[PDB]
Amino acid sequence: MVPHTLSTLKTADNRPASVYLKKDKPTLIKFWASWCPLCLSELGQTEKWAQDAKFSSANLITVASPGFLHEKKDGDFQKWYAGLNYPKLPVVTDNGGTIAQSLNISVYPSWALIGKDGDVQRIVKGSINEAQALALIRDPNADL
Repeated sequence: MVPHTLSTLKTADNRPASVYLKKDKPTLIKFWASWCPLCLSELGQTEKWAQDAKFSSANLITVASPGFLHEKKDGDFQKWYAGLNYPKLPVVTDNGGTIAQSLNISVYPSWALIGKDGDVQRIVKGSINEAQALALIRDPNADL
């Protein structure tokens, strides 16, 4: 109903990741890493999806884990990600992978849909495509 913790999270733009979410629409959390080809090369893709008019029905944002798994350390990842030409890319920082570990995300990329109520909806261990996302949201039982 009101995940205070989810809002406590911060983005790479030193802003509240909560503002990127909506308690009236389902959000989509995608975990990635600078050491991921299928992710780094998919940066732009996600940057557009979160802006896709069709995605307006379901919020879409990513999440990074600085100092976890094999990601850069805090401070650096930000200065490095700020040069990817993606100033409009929603990325929630996780000092130590708090969210990832909480959702059991060891494989990247990854996804996680959260109903408007703020409850879990689905969790995928990979990187879906355009149309894939459309159908994934259009139906509650569309892929897991």
